[PDB]
Amino acid sequence: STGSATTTPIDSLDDAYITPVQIGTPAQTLNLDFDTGSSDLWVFSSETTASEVDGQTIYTPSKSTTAKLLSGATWSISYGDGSSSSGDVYTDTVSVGGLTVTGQAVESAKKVSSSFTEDSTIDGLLGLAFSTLNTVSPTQQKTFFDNAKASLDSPVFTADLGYHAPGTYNFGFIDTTAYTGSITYTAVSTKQGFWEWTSTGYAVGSGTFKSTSIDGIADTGTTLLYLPATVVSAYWAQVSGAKSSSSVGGYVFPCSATLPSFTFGVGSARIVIPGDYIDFGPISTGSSSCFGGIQSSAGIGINIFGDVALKAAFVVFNGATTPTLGFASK
Ligand SMILES: CN(C)c1cccc(C(=O)NN)c1
Repeated sequence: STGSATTTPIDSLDDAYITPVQIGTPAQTLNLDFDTGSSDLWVFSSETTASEVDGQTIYTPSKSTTAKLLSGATWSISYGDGSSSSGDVYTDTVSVGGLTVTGQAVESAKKVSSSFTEDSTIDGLLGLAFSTLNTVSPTQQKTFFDNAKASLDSPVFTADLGYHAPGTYNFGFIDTTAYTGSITYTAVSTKQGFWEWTSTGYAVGSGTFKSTSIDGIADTGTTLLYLPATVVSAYWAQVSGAKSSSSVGGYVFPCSATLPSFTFGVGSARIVIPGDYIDFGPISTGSSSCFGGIQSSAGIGINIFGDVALKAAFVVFNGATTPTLGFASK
């Protein structure tokens, strides 16, 4: 089997992407944030505290003839941005882009933190990291990908995120029309439960490539590119007036600037992030100070190849017995 679903930016800045997902019988379609940096499929639901729901579409398990309470199971998760959610668990039928999994754990939120409530466009998350990170207790549950894998034509999914435009998540096949040149594959460590890999270095604008190992994670659920302070300083030093602002919470730059590109290495290959991808707009409405899309990972403990980086590439998440990651230009 295979599946193919379009993923759409939630706003003009590409802060996140939503992908429609069918849950239950008859189908209830919710727009989920596909997150390669976590491993829980959770949804706003009929069980979510009413004051914490503001415009989201909810899953109502009592209206699904295939929903079954997973007795005794609870979940609770907190993300890198400080947000969180928790609740209980059903199994139900879940389909993405024509690919169907029966008996998928659908984690029903009883509580969500304010940032979830405040974002009406995201109805929940669909985790695509390794199932070892799944938070369901006392019996850990498998991701949608993990459940689907054996049925897939090839044990892979791909992320093709758009810049200010829709893109695609495919399951079970590599669309050879969706990228240019060849796909360069690189080793993955699953030790921390992430799609963790080592970039071979970077360049700023038309500058020379610096060969240096940068360990980080491919994380579709993180907006920005978070890299070591040395690398980030080298980037922003090429932008007149750019500075790190502790009050704002990162590098800012004059909105009048034209940003340089940023290149990262994948083996001997190179992925170029155009300068415009690194512009996250005014820090507050009407400001002439703009927020940068490349930020330091120093306060995080891990480097994160988030959407800013990933949307410059066609990315293969290879879930074969020894997982790997592939990157192509597009
Ligand atoms: C340390 N934490 C929780 C962490 C680290 C790195 C990534 C994430 C995540 O949720 N990504 N979508 C979370």
